Amino acid sequence: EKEQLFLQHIQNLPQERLDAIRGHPELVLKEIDEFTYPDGSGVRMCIGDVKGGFIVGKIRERKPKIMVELGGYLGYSAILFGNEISKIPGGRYYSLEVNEDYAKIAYELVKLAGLDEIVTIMIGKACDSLVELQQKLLHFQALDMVFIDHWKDLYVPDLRVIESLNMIAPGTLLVADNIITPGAPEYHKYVNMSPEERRGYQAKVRNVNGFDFIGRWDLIYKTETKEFDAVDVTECVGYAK
Repeated sequence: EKEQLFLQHIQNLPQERLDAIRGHPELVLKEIDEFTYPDGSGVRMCIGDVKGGFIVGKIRERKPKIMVELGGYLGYSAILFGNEISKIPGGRYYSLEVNEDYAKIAYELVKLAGLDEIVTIMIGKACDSLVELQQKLLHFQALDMVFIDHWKDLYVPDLRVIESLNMIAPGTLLVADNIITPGAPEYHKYVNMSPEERRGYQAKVRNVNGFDFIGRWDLIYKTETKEFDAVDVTECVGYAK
């Protein structure tokens, strides 16, 4: 709706502006950042300068070959992080977006930014796309980096899907947005739980995504909260006894 207005804006840009920004990720991000709706508001879910720079720093430091985003909206994150992923040989970025309308817009922006061969947008429920992605990757076991910024109540349910799919291993980094506002106490709690506390959590809390996505309790997590507005930075550092 409101999102279609932004797409229309991009599509009705002068040929000279499209030519100037095509294939240039930072320039495309700037067009998204500078757009204003009739009511004066901006495009939602643009990643801020400092936080973006923080997550980019992590990508540059750890050089994930496979980065997955739970969420995606209109392509901002996929363009910012996918651009860094494009610097890494073999790098792929997967954006798992449930709203099909949004994903169609993010696709156009990702394409305009020149990131189409690197960035795949998977449409549908995150847990379904994770199952599909794992199976596709099998035909290497774990994800290198996961960016989590969709609906707060699916943070733990989807993480448990990833764990159950064995896509978390030592070296895997989880970066979860909006921990404080509004934000996501349950996820913050889960990744700070010991392996035994999570053993019991999993037996007690049914996963809404499906019963057999129980999770994996024997993963050792080390979590740090960065404030700017806060993100949880969780590294899998080992397996429990």
